[PDB]
Amino acid sequence: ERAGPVTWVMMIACVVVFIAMQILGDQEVMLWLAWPFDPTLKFEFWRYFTHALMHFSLMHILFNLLWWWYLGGAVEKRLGSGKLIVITLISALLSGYVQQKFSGPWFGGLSGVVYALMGYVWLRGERDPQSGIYLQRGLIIFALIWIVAGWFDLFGMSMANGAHIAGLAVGLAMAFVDSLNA
Repeated sequence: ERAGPVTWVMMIACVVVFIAMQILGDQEVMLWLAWPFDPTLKFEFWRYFTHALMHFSLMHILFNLLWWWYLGGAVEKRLGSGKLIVITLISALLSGYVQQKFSGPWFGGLSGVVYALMGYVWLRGERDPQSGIYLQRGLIIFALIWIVAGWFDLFGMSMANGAHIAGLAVGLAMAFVDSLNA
């Protein structure tokens, strides 16, 4: 096993941040890490990304990170640190954007990024079994469970349905596009 530098740094950062929220409280951390919520904040460019790092319960961070380790970890080892970095930044900003759009700047978590990873590992598997990357049958099922729980608000997973589809779309676009090049 052992998980690559992008996979690892991101887990650490989500933990460190979650601790900061436990210590200072949520709003205090949000105040610093959330999508710009006043015009005077629009040029603080980390906030278009760092909403991805804040989680609001033990379950949210636990499941986000399990998925991230398993999928982000697979993507990194098989297909490179750069691929994982690019899926993450695009899916982070686009789901950030749609969330923001429909329901305001108060939100957080890696749930958008995880949906992009699920769609990406799945569609790559189907279109190019040859690259080393597929979502196992069993796991497809547990991905679906995790998705359904989110979609029907069975576990409060910070982001709306509109933002997770944005995440998914990015994973599919990029899988789509990668399976064209091979």
